[PDB]
Amino acid sequence: AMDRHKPKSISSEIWALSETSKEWMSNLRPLEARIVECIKYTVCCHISDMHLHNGVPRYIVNMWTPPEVADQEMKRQNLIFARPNVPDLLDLKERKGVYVKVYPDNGTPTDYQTAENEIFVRVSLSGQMSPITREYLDEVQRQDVTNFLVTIYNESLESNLLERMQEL
Repeated sequence: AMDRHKPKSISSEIWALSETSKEWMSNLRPLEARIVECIKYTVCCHISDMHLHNGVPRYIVNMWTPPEVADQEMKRQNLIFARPNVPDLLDLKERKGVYVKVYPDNGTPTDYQTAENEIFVRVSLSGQMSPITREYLDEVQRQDVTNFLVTIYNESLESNLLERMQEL
């Protein structure tokens, strides 16, 4: 139904997959929230894309999977966490749970305390990365994530979309 509103920079399949999520639907600004949620997903895909550890994908992406499935994954890997929300990714190399946060943001996100087995990737819409994020992500990951963010940021400046997302 909202298809006319999909940014060019979001893939059709990610946009379609986002219909399985009630999160953006619960927001008072649902289109803006849906775009941000798709940005978050896309960032998870760039972090994980073709990155291997011991010959197989380094990461398990839990975002947009059922929490009971993510729990199966966490139990099978013995990577267990105690937040209400499950990590967005499991990093099987570092043995960490990864949470991704997107800041509609002129500015660089600030790092705040996490548990020892957690990493919080914190990125702005304008392509900025928190200090802990920049250190955690490798050069290829930083490039892939930032090039995507800058692409959608620059698309959003061509309409009222960036301003609207800043109104989240």
